[PDB]
Amino acid sequence: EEIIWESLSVDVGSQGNPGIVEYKGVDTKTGEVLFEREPIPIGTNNMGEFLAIVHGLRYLKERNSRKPIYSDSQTAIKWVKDKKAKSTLVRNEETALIWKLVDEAEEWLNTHTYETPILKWQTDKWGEIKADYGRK
RNA sequence: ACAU
DNA sequence: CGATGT
Ligand SMILES: [K+]
Ligand SMILES: [K+]
Ligand SMILES: [K+]
Ligand SMILES: [Mg+2]
Ligand SMILES: [Mg+2]
Repeated sequence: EEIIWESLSVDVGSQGNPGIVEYKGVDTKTGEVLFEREPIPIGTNNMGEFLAIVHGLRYLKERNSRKPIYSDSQTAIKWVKDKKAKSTLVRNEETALIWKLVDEAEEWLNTHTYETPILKWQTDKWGEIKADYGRK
């Protein structure tokens, strides 16, 4: 319908999928970058999208902000709602870091509360989410 | 099919 | 063209 401009938008970026994963959050209205995660050597698109949302929740909670979060990822929105990231990525030495971060994000969801609405960014109607990396 |  | 997900 109408974009809620008073919001936080998040997105993953990658080099390969699976591959190097990063993410960032921006002010939807202005494009100001509010947070960025240092690249993680191996992860998936969906793990990164999940981590981005959870980080947004933690960022907004620490700041006493009731703004919603936009994500373009149907998968990650569902994983956050379920508090469970149902990733197929093998757990081995190479993927230990991304799985550690995912496990820690689930743990945070299971021990904290929030009212933040997590909303689907309607890419087909609005174009790319404002946190996008411009790599496609 | 749809969403990345 | 390849991949990750519901
Ligand atoms: K997109
Ligand atoms: K991109
Ligand atoms: K598919
Ligand atoms: Mg995205
Ligand atoms: Mg993007």
